[PDB]
Amino acid sequence: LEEIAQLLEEIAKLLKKIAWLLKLLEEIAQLLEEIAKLLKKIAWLLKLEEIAQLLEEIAKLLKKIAWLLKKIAQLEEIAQLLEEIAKLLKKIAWLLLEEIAKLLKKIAWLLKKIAQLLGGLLEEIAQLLEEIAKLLKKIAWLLKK
Repeated sequence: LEEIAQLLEEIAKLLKKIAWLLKLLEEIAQLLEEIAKLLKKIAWLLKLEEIAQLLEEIAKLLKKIAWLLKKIAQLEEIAQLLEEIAKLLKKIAWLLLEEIAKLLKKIAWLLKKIAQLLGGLLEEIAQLLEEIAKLLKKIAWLLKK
């Protein structure tokens, strides 16, 4: 309950940093790995078992994005990976807490927009990530209540 909420607020903090770094692809990749580790902890606490499996799949997808970013420092595939994460978030919302489920679907929508922006604007993506961080912070607030 409260533990999972604290791990969500930590992810939001890491997303806000990523948005600021978008203006150092190597540093963002490291943060995405941290977010994946936090997602693994949330999955462990839940178990329940279905949502945990889906969160683990999202963690691996973020790891793939991180390895893709490290390769760029040394895009279209990242977009497809983000769309997969969105489809997984919507699946988690379908299982869930109606208010929290709606905030997840909204996060999935914004995640789809970021994927679209990757096809073409870096400033817009940073704003989208900050909106997602706010929505995650909101979900954590409902968990503590």
